[PDB]
Amino acid sequence: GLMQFTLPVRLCKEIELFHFDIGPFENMWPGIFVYMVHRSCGTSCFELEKLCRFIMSVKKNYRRVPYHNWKHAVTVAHCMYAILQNNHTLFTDLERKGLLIACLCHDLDHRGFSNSYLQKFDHPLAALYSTSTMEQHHFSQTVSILQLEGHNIFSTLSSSEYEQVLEIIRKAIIATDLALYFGNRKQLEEMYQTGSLNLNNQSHRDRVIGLMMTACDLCSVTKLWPVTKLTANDIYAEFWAEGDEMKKLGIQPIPMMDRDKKDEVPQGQLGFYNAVAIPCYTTLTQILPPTEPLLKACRDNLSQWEKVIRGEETATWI
Ligand SMILES: O=C(Nc1nc(CN2CCCCC2)cs1)c1nc(C2CC2)cnc1Nc1cncnc1
Ligand SMILES: [Mg+2]
Ligand SMILES: [Zn+2]
Repeated sequence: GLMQFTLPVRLCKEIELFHFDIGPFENMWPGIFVYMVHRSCGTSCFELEKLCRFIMSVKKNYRRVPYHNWKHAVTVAHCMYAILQNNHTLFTDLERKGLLIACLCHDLDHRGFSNSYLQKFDHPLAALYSTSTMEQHHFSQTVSILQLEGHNIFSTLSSSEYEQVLEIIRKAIIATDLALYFGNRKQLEEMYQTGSLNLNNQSHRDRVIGLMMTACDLCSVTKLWPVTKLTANDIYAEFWAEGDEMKKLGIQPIPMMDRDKKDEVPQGQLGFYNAVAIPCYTTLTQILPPTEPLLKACRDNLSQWEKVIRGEETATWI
């Protein structure tokens, strides 16, 4: 009850910053998460013993893939921590509880393959869930772990608070399907500019939490350049394996996924920053001004990719 998590000084200070990298010591990531829950939520939010058991079953259900792994889960949860700590008074008690858990669980049992690949493969999950295929699976795995004996971290909530928090987690996890992000951001753009955006309107809060989930999910493009560049390598290791799997189904993959087209990566990163990431952090920053550092860091990384194209610097891995 009086048992705080404390980090070394460098981490205690840098964990507050948006561009924090959780480091290469896997055994420290659970304590980093619990530190963030304790400071974001309270030391009373969860029973420590149940939270620790929950965290360790979540870790076990992330696979050893290059990018959609346990390190990504914790990284996405940290970006949510930093957004919540910079916007203290905007979010409900149930939202603080739900959203860190949503981020930790948002890619549970990811196999390193896109929704597209599962549908072309004719995977059974593509018959069970016709849209947002992996994201419905991630939510389903979250509910499974929550129902394991001793894993119910929400056990002290009323029946209606429990339904509400699981509904926050379901929408937050579904929102990480980037297919849904484009229309969500367009609507948030119109709402903000015509001045109809209303944080008391539940359907408005839902849209804003969705955009927060996209922002946290993509946050590897908001790190210092050496982190972003080395993380780009991991996500392309997945993209290229999926492309290989498309060639095995007799389908030419898109270039992003074609390892014979490594030369096209710098230009593909430009399209990704201009079409997805910069617009995401731009609209986030309009709704939640204290999240501006994410936009600034994203613009810094677009500028490094522009330098890569002008040959003023390299990748190696390209
Ligand atoms: O590059 C990415 N996606 C990419 N998408 C393309 C294709 N492009 C998209 C925009 C419009 C034109 C077509 C190229 S790279 C990417 N995607 C995700 C999620 C959407 C799956 C997460 N992180 C990504 N990159 C990254 C870079 N550096 C560090 N960490 C992550
Ligand atoms: Mg995902
Ligand atoms: Zn993710």
